[PDB]
Amino acid sequence: DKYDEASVLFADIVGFTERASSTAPADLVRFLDRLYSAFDELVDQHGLEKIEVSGDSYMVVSGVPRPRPDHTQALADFALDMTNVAAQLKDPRGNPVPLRVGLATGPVVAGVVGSRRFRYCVWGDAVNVASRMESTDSVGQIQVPDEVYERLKDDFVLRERGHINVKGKGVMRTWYLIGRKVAA
Repeated sequence: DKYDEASVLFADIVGFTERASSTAPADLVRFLDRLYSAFDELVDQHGLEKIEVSGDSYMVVSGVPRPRPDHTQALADFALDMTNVAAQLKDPRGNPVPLRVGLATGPVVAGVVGSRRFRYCVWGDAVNVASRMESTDSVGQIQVPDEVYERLKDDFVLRERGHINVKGKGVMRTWYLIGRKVAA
């Protein structure tokens, strides 16, 4: 188990049988599941692996066993394909893209609990603050914090958002949104 520092990504769609659908066993909850089935296949690129998942939530940490200096930049470009890929599939059945993505970085510790329960999990200060970014997101874009905003090395475009309302942190902080990666 290690402590150090790592970046974490959190993702979840609000358009998962909650809008105005009647709920059907056929076609429904199968085309959306086919989208997420394309994300795990596209995983093979860098040091990334799926950790925790209760229901329809999807979160990936960069704190994999083998850590790289550019762990913050590994998810920064990965979040650009999260929206790009989930945009080609439209026909048949017209569905919008209300996908909400939230980023965060900081101290991350490995779980791995012996006996009593078969699980590896992931916990830390960063993992806790990566969820609130998702739950409280407008339009349907990626929400980046100040921490990740400091790790860009003049290679990423970020736009200021502002402040909202929080209960966990208490004091609100300036948030940003990643548009595209700077490539000369």
